[PDB]
Amino acid sequence: EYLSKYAIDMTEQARQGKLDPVIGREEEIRSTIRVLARRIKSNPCLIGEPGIGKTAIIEGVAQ
Amino acid sequence: EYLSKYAIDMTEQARQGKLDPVIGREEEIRSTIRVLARRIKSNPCLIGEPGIGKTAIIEGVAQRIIDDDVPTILQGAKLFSLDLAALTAGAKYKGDFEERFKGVLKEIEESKTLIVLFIDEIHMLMGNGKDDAANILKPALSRGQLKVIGATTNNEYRSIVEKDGAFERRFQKIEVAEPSVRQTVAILRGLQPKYEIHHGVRILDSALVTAAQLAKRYLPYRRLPDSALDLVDISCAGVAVARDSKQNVVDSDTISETAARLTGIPVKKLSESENEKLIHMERDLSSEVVGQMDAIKAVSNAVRLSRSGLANPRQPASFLFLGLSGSGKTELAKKVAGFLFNDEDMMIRVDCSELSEKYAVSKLLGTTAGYVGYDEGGFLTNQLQYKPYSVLLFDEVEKAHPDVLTVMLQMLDDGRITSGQGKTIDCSNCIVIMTSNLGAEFINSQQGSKIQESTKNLVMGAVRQHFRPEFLNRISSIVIFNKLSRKAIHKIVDIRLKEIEERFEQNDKHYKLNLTQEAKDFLAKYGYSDDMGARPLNRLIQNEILNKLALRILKNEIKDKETVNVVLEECLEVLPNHE
Amino acid sequence: VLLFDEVEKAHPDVLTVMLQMLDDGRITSGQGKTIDCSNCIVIMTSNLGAEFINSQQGSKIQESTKNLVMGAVRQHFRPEFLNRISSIVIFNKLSRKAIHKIVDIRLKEIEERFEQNDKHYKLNLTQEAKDFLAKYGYSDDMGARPLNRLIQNEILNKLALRILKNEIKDKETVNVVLEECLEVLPNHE
Ligand SMILES: Nc1ncnc2c1ncn2[C@@H]1O[C@H](COP(=O)(O)OP(=O)(O)OP(O)(O)=S)[C@@H](O)[C@H]1O
Ligand SMILES: Nc1ncnc2c1ncn2[C@@H]1O[C@H](COP(=O)(O)OP(=O)(O)OP(O)(O)=S)[C@@H](O)[C@H]1O
Ligand SMILES: Nc1ncnc2c1ncn2[C@@H]1O[C@H](COP(=O)(O)OP(=O)(O)OP(O)(O)=S)[C@@H](O)[C@H]1O
Repeated sequence: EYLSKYAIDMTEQARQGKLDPVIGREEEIRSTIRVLARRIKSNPCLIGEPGIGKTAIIEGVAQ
Repeated sequence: EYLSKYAIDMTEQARQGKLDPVIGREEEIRSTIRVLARRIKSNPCLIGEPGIGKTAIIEGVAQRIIDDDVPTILQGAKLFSLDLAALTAGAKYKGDFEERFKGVLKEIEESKTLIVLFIDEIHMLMGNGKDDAANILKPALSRGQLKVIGATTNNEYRSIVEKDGAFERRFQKIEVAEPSVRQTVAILRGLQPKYEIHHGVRILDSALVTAAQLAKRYLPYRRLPDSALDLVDISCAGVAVARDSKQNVVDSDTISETAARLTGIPVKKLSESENEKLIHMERDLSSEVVGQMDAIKAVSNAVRLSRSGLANPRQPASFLFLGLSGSGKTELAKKVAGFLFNDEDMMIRVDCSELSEKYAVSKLLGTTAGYVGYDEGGFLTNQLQYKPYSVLLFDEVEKAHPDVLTVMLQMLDDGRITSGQGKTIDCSNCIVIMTSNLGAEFINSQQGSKIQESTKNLVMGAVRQHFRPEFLNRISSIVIFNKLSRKAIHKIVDIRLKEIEERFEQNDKHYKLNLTQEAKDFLAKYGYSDDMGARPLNRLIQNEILNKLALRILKNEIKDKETVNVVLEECLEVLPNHE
Repeated sequence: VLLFDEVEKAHPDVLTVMLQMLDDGRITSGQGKTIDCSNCIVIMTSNLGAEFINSQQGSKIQESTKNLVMGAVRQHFRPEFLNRISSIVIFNKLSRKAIHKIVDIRLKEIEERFEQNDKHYKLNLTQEAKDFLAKYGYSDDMGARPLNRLIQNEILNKLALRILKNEIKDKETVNVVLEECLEVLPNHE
């Protein structure tokens, strides 16, 4: 329910190989992950140019 | 009971240790209490910038209650946080949601201790422009009953309540002050054990100090309580991440490093192992820009001060590069961006020559509210806001209207360039390079290679007669470029030829060149013209070498590995021949 | 407290806002609601006196200079504005006397702002470097600001380099080596 209706399980899509592999971006991945590892306000946000790989970063997180 | 569905018992959470202990803010908590202790309209609201800590005050209220620091009047009390859900759980069946809300109020006044209700995000109380707002807290506030406490920002408050009117009467505004760095550090120390527990790490006292001061210097858009905590917690997380990745302590350098990861400011990477590249920045820049050593040194020094932390926190580097066209004023600046970012395109180029009086400021800052287009920021907010460590380049500043230069005065001192909408950019972390040709009339005195005295002074004269003193006074350094002497030309030729090879995307465009003395000499003599600086070399190469190459390529007289031959002029070798 | 950096660049519409601010400061916002800021402090600045004070004829503003400056002020702003200002003050120029005191202050300021002062200034200025900075940095017609440039150029750049080279571990040696002396800070370790 709810989440299963209004959201995509990105993790499973990654498991299924439906998402592109992500190449490099280790520093950005580490930063994102590090923020998620925070206790309070663990909410990173990817800010940048229109199309530089922000989806790719999140897919990288799933992978 | 509606409170069991729609509200959180803040005092329970305080009792359970789920809320952070409050540090400082003694007057604000006392003020809050004095208002709650009122008999009539006892309804304070904490107002202040987001990131200030006003929620922490509310947590403080809960803590004061748990430990009875609360005056007799309010000791027999409970604190609940009302969710929006009381109303936002669905309005299906008009009026039901208002009834749930009233239901909550009945429970609050009815006997069971002085239940005080906390309203988070009080802007929601505005309802649909009054109308649907009904009696949100009407009779409550009008009788000093059903006491509430709330919190919101100035930005919100400015509309919501000021637009409502009724809520201003009913609520008592209290400002919550942003803490000083001193106070900020105290907060961090108070929360230190929470973070040590949160991540299984120790925090160095110096680290706590560092985050607070560091945050003030590099996180200008976020208030100190938050910013300092963001740095401490992210640093602690970094250590925890490292632990799982495969030292359990945060130090000042952990913080500085991470801050750089979040702010983009390389200074705080503390890249001591790379000091050799920085130390030899002069050398590296000289591999592209020939001569002009004083300019190169001026830059290297500015960068070094920044990287050492010594550069004044409020003083963007600021330069005027003066000289004849072709002197490398622009090229140096680009090369610097090259060096600093390994990317010349990092630079925020501003065509400052395209700045007549009436428009210039809107191209840089953008317009205020009302006027067509609100992408405020034009070039500078829109770029400086994201790249605080960037290099600004204002090509031909002498042509910029004095009015915009007036604006540049803010930028050039304290970095307080503000957007059209009133937001402060805070670009003191940047480097600002401006260029002009004002000294051309004196560089054309031909008084030496290294510009000689008198000539330099006459140039300074031209500058002083062009820009207002207040502008010039904000320039860190005024640099006059050197005349490109024959020896400079020889060195330049070596460099330009290399670039030609770097522009060769494919291996059918490739020189062996040959004539490394003959062509070098030819080109050096022909490009040795004060009147164009290094620039005619670009024309020499194109006209004597590349135009011909283009034809040889079209005629398939070249496959790869090209040779230049001497003509009594230059020409190219035919390798294959129409193959 | 408000600061208007070059209030003189204001167009009459702003100056009108300021007329209200300075006398019955019930400033009406665009929203339509007033502010009422009579309890604030309003500090405004202008460069109009530059044409006379740059004569350098006396560091304390002289009466002739004063009147010429105020002339420009009265030409520029309507008197209606000027008549609502509690005081108009023309700042005195930085006599060499002042410069010596300022150099000390600036050097201490540098220490104060130096974050975590592992490296810290010993400021072994001695009278000789005090005079060096105070004397050679006294570009009278630009006020005290050039002192900063001088310090950055002569002291901080060298210091930063020695820091990058790790030739300094802490503290900060100072001396004068011999305007051609360029002060020049010594090595450390
Ligand atoms: N490092 C990377 N590894 C793999 N694919 C990448 C990488 N960076 C970018 N991409 C490509 O970027 C494409 C999707 O781009 P996005 O990340 O959505 O662009 P964007 O940054 O989301 O821009 P928006 O916000 O969606 S316009 C994918 O098709 C990826 O192949
Ligand atoms: N003085 C303080 N004492 C204890 N904790 C504090 C203090 N100041 C900040 N904090 C911590 O950092 C946060 C301060 O931010 P909050 O007050 O929650 O956010 P805020 O000020 O409400 O901004 P909004 O409007 O709710 S985003 C708190 O959540 C505490 O964890
Ligand atoms: N000192 C130098 N060393 C190497 N190349 C140089 C040098 N000076 C100029 N150039 C060449 O000059 C070209 C770029 O022109 P610039 O010299 O920047 O003109 P500029 O005067 O710097 O910018 P302006 O003021 O609009 S001409 C590049 O192709 C550089 O290679």
